[PDB]
This record gives sequence, structure tokens and C-alpha cells, in this order.
Amino acid sequence: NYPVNPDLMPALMAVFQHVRTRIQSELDCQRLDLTPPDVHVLKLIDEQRGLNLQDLGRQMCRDKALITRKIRELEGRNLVRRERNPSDQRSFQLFLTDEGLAIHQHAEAIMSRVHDELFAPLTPVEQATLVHLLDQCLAAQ
Amino acid sequence: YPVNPDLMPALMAVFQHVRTRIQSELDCQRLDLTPPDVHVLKLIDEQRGLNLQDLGRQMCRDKALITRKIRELEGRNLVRRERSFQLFLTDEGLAIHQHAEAIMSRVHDELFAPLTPVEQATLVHLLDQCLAAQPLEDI
Repeated sequence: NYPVNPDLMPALMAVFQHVRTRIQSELDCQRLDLTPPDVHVLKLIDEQRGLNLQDLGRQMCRDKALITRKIRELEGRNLVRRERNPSDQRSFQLFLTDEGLAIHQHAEAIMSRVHDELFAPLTPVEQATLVHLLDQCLAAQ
Repeated sequence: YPVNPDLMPALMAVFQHVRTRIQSELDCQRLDLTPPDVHVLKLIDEQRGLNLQDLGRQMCRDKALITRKIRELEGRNLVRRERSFQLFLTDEGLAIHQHAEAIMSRVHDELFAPLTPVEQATLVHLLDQCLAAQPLEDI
């Protein structure tokens, strides 16, 4: 618990803003009509076939009400589909339509490209130092 | 230079932590706002005369979604509109915004407090590094 440097909050926020700006710009130029949260959601559904709406919201630290609307949005765009769960058949399983999987694979490709561009100016040690300091802030909360 | 696999996840984790803390704090102070609202109010305050299209660009969200958010903030008497329409905070908007601002700095202070003064200064340098490549050119 030491005094807080005044430049930190503004500096952190400028990085967050620069990242979403650059990502959005590359997403829009490939005309995917997706935002980072959408890409995030498709990625989680693909990596866990049969993912549950409840588990989706939990993994993302978001109220179910929010997650349901986003899913509703993606379903309305034919990127996501829901099907009654066979097991306890009281839940609903999430799956990517063929279009959703395709758009997810392309969005991810541009994501890793933007990531490389954003952190390239940083040496391997500078990056690891950045990860470590960020990690220490969180671990002490 | 290879890209560290844990860097974006670390940044996203910090983003998530800040968002949930701000939300929680806003709920405790009963300001009836979400983190995105705070962000919107901050951009309008710091860029006087901002129009719907610019706000949309900075939020990285489409005009349709941004239009709805502003209509809600107008109905709540926090924002007012005035070839393009400029956005201004109302007196209530300025005050609510100032509340959010205090909550914002408190959340960031708790996040950074555990770091030593040297770790903080170093964090700032690394963060400055993550910003757009070498620009400056006066000649």
C-alpha cells in the first residue's frame, strides 16, 4: 500500500482505448460487423461444444440478463444456435452455426495480427515485465 | 519480437476487474449507472461540443446503439443535444459525472496501491510503450 502515481490511471486507460480502436478498425475494414465482446463470445462457444448460457455468463463475469441479450443478438444474425439440452433437458446448449464458426475464425485471425502489431515495439522482457506487474496488481486485490 | 501469450489476457483481466469494481461502487452509491455510461459521460465532458458520430467512433460502437444510449441519457436529464448535433452535460450530468470520476480514481488507486513507487513508474513506461509507434516530427 504505497502512494499512487498520478500517471497510471490515464496511461492504463489510453492503452485500453488504443487497443479497442485498433481492433475495431481492423474488424470494420474486413467488414465483419463484430465488436471484441462478440468475438469473445464466439470463441468461448467454439472451444466448449455444448456450452451453457449459465456457464457463458459466469466465465465472462456478466449477469445472465446481459449474456442472454448478446446471444439473442448473435442468434438473430445466424451466428449462434441454441438447442434443448438432452441430459437434464432443462438447460440450453450453445453451438456455432457454420457461418458463426467461419466469422469467428476470421475475426480471431485479425485479432492475433493486431496483437502482434500492438506489442511488437516491446522486447520479450518488457512484455513479461508488463504481464508480471499487471499480475501483481490483481493478485493483491 | 515474439508476442507474449499472457499479455492480452492480463490486460483484459485488469479491464474486467476495473469494470466490475466500478459497477459495484456505482451500485453502492446508488448512482444508477453502468461502467459504459460513466465512459460516455467522461468523453462528453472532456471533449466539449462532441457530436454523435465522434462519440460513436471513440466508443467503437455503431451510431444506432450510441443514438439509443444518448436518448436514454437525455431522458435522464444528464445529457442534452444541440449539420451535426453536439452533446453537452447538463448540471445534473456534470455532478453525476464528477461522482463517477471519484469512484473511478478510487478503484484505480486500490488497483495500483500494492505496487511500489518504482514498480508504478516502470508500469507507466511499459504502458506508454504500448501506444502508437514513434510519431513526433517538428523537422
